Amino acid sequence: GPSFPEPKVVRSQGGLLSLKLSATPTPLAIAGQRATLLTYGGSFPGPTLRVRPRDTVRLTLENRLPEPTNLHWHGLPISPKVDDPFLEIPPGESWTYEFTVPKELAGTFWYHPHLHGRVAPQLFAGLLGALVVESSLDAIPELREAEEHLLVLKDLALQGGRPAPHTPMDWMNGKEGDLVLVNGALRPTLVAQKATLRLRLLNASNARYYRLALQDHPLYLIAADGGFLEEPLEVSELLLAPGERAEVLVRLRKEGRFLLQALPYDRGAMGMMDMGGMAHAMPQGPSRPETLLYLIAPKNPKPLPLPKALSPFPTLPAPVVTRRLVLTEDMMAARFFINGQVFDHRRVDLKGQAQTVEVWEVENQGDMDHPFHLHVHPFQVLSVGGRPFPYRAWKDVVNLKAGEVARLLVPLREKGRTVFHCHIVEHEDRGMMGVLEVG
Ligand SMILES: [Cu+2]
Ligand SMILES: [Cu+2]
Ligand SMILES: [Cu+2]
Repeated sequence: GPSFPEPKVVRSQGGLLSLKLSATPTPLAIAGQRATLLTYGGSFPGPTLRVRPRDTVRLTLENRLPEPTNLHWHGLPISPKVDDPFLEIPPGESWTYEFTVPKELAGTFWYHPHLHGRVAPQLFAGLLGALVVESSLDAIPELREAEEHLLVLKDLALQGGRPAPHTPMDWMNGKEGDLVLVNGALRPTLVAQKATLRLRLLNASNARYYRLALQDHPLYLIAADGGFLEEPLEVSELLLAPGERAEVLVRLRKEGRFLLQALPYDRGAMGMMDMGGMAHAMPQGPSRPETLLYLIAPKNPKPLPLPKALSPFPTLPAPVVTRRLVLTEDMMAARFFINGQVFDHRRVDLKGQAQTVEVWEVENQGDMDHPFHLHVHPFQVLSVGGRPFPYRAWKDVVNLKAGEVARLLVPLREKGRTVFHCHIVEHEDRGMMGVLEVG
């Protein structure tokens, strides 16, 4: 097949994407070995769904797992009666998700389980896939003529031909694997045919971070989690926390081989040490560097000019309330809290008003990085750690290092009951989640 593996794409037809997926244990070949993973549609990653604004999506999920499951349409501003974080599909049963893609929407989104207490093992085992919303902006020459690829960044560990089980330390840290894969492949080669690449990036890992850097090249950020930036932003590296997405343009500068790497990054994961009676927690330190793929540039590359503008960011109404959400940890108990509480599906934690704007101040008072995710209502990051954000774009995950405060502008869209949580999904399963009701 093609040198660069990417998930199979399913496109809407005549305004309708109608599809049956099964969640199923699936034998397959992965990184040169045979393993049984949990997949959607028989593949790892699951199929990429590619739609346009105002399309109808009709997705029937059949549960062929031994435990209940559901779907979270991560990043999609739709109703929480569709993107329902409390729904359980029992083993053997099916459920049809039907929604209309919002008119003002573009970017890379994804789907994965969200059944509280079971997310981390199900996602680690392989249950995830991407959803791409095409834009009329994709027709401007500087994007249309680029070579486009999706990169699903997800790691894995195998034991006895199956995903490795979670240990107690995994529930504390979030589980990372030794197989650091791109689209389920081990260090694939991308032989570029054009000098400009448009790369859609998705961190679908449980807990691993990707401090992205391409050898000898900057990256040009053109989209965040849930939409385009207003104009391209040149960066020397790009950190992608669990659940985040980004789109970048790569402008290949000369012939040759360039490594795309995940550079060392210390997210605050912990180990245990005994040095003379004391048996106490100790920082794991930064991750070891990983090569994600080999990028081969074509002959005499002459990249396209960058687009001068992308999409103007909406002017938001003035906000009507400020919220403060504080994250804390009990590492040795593997318990995680928001404003001193663990998740309770019966307890509403915040009550807001549809079509108003709120300011959310999220403060990480723990020692680990925590990537904070809000369902249903995309937000604008104003600042993190007291530093103003260098662009305007819709996001739905924001990473917080130890001590940092994020100030978010949160327009409330669809009415109903939804959730916010850490997207180190082990921390969500262990309690770091709360309930927002919009009325
Ligand atoms: Cu998610
Ligand atoms: Cu969620
Ligand atoms: Cu967390």
